[PDB]
Amino acid sequence: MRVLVTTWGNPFQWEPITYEYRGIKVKSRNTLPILVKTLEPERILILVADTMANYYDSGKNKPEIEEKSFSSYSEVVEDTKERILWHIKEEVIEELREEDPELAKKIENMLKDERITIEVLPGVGVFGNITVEGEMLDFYYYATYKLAEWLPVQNNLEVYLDLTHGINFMPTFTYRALRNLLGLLAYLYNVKFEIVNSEPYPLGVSQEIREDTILHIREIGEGVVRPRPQYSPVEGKLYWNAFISSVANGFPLVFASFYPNIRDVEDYLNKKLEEFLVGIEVGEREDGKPYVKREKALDRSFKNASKLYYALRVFNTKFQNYPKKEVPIEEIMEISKIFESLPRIGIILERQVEWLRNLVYGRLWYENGEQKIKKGLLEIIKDKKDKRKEAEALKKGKTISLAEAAKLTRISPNVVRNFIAHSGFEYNIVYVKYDRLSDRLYFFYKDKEKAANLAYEALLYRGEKE
Amino acid sequence: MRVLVTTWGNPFQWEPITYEYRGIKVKSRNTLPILVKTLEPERILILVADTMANYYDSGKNKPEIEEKSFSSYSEVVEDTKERILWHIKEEVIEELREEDPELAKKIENMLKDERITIEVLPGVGVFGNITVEGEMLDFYYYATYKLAEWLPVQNNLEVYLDLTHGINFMPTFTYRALRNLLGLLAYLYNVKFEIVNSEPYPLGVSQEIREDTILHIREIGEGVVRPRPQYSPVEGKLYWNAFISSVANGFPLVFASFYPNIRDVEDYLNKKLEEFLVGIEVGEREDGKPYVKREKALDRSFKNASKLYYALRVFNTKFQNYPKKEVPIEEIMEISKIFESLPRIGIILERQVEWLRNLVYGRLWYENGEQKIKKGLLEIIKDKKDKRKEAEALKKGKTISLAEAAKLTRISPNVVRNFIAHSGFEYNIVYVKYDRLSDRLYFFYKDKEKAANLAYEALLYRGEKE
Ligand SMILES: [Zn+2]
Ligand SMILES: [Zn+2]
Ligand SMILES: [Zn+2]
Ligand SMILES: [Zn+2]
Ligand SMILES: [Zn+2]
Ligand SMILES: [Zn+2]
Repeated sequence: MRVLVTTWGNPFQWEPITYEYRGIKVKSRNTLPILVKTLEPERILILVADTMANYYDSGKNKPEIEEKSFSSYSEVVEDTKERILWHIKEEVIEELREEDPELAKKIENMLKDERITIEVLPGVGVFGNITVEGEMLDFYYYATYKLAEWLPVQNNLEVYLDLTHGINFMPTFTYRALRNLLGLLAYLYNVKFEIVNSEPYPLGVSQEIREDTILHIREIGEGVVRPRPQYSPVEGKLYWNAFISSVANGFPLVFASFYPNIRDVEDYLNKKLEEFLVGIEVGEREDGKPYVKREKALDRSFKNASKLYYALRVFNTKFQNYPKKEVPIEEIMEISKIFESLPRIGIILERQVEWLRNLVYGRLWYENGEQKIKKGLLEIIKDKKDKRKEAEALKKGKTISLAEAAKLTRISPNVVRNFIAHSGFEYNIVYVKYDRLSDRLYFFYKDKEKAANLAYEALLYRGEKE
Repeated sequence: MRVLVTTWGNPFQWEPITYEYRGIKVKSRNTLPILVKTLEPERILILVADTMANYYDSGKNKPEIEEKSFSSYSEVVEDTKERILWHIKEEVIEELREEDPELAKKIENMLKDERITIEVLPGVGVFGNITVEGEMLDFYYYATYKLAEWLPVQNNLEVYLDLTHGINFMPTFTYRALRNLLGLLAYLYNVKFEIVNSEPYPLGVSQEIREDTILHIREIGEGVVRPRPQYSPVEGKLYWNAFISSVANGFPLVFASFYPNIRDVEDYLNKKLEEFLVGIEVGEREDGKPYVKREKALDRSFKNASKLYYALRVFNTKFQNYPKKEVPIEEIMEISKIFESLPRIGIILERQVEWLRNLVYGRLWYENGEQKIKKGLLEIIKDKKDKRKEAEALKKGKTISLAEAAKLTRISPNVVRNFIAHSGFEYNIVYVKYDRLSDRLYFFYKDKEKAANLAYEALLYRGEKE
């Protein structure tokens, strides 16, 4: 699938110009036509700022919507959308009817379906049409949230990000939010991330020099996305962080054990978001214009939470039985196969995980043509002769330590390091239990709290240099 | 140390406004004053684009420099600097004499020393003062080069990046180039990376509403920099890539063995750069204005090379005996201590490296109060009785394999994976040699070519998911 995300400033300030891209040339005020014609996206998200609210050009009498008086940020948002929607219908499409009539119908139809959506984000700025006061980071944090909801979850996803019409701080914020999110999608699926940006609109030049000027849509993306560990906690959410640490460092047992319920996070976002919107005062400037003042701000936890929200949407398409406190070696392998995307960690897990597979089944290997082997908890439990207290306890279904498991067969003072080294599989805290009804060996954290803290700590952990 | 990097568009279009930041409020057309006053940087790099060349406002008669005719990109660059330098002396400082006279002298003096430097980068744009044609990425690639030269190499470095006056594509490109470079500095030294960005200049509003508007300098940085593996090769430079792979994955032997000579890369940059500038045609538009046309473009290798250039400046402050083909276990530990910054890899190395330290010295450890031990190549070579052919060959100073070394004591079909797993320490290709004059065990790659290829491959390597 191919999707396009594009940041827009003030569309009513752009004049018609010809855009070139991959051999194709389409004239418009917006890049959208050339991008839709060249790329043929299946979806399009348009990001604008509430600083667009109430905009009106008296000399060009556009957009053809009256200036209003607002009382809630709710109206402010819907009004902004109305005007941007107008520029799209009454200008983008309209003016295409004389340049590429088929494209106009294509954009016209995409606008019918829910192919293209406009979203209004919190901005900053004192303009002739409105004044918006608040924290700048709000745009960024909310951006991460919006992308967290809209963004697809599929294999071979191609995300094109057009920063052409982005105006102040918008570009970098959106670029950062998007690469963070796509970086999480890359743990399971393949995805390309391209950034497009057209050359600058010719300024202060003769009408003759402006008509010979054709703007190139440039590709400046990073290409194939590689997953990247994001050490981004959510204040006051131990378990979540523990899970966040597992996706960052690769802790299979911690992954399954603290897998958060997407609705629990989804509702955290909802509450924090509601507390934000309500802090938004909607008044009136000296000159009668709208005055939006945010007295509450979003924090990085809201951003990290939003990130967690997208990760879970990516993972939930492959794991539904989690959280699970007692997981079998089979699922540990599944979970471990996720980090294959991050070679260094997946390779660390493959060995560590095979070892754990050997505990349960036994180890069959060769040394110089010779043929040596060892049995696992599985066999020991069957053999009626084994009277070793560990196998005794295990045979009854009693809980046995991972170290105790190392004894029935063959297998530092800085807990965090060792915990990182062992991928969360500490022989002190990881236990085993045999269930006869299901007929399987289960691994689990006996000490729920300390497993999470050790995990959490391994997210904030930083080696020593100086 | 504290340094500031700030992107500028067209300074002659900005009007005076009051800037607030960390409780401090300074009025100017530029953010530089407020940033110098609040931060007190020891250095300042100002990034501008050649699209500033020949700029002149007829109504404000500024800058007070004539429009010229150019024949070489060399003049174009020096002229741009002249005008930006002018805005700084005749406006920034000048207008401060009536707002904060002490600050003016401070900026005046910093301009005397080489505290602040202006650099001209390749831009894109058709303007009333000049037309610049070329690839947009050139700004980005050259940016990475410029930062590679200017940027300091020290512990506790604080880089502030002001994107406030950045205009089109400049911000994101500079943000990306800077985080890549700082990310390499973080392998050895601590460094903070903050991004500052002022709120938007009030547009289309009454003179009364504009005077009540105070712009906030906002901090939107990432804070403490964490080193990040950069899989960025340089086409046609096997050895370099092998070294690049070692800094990315953590291959101590590969690090010391293919350590490139900084001058060899420095000269690669010089040649590629010269071939770029020479492709820059400097002509004249229909309207008499300057016409800069780049017929040659920089490629990502130039960027990656520039990155390699900065990494070497960071590493050269701690390693001068490299490249070294025969390195002792002592240096392997030094090299290994670098990745302590990236916990997951450093922890992988600590074990793998201690093992290699045990080969040379022997392993002294305890099992249940009991006291077992083994001897290393060191001791075996001393003991006159050992007649084992391996110790025999070794005692004569003959080359022995790492596997052969595993035998004299105690210690898949996908070569790349295993090579990654073993951190480049394959028992097949890593050899040992004892030198009696120096009295030390040396590890080395017998097959120079294949060690580099396997390394290189491990940079392009990607696990399997679907
Ligand atoms: Zn013409
Ligand atoms: Zn209030
Ligand atoms: Zn341990
Ligand atoms: Zn007033
Ligand atoms: Zn030519
Ligand atoms: Zn192997």
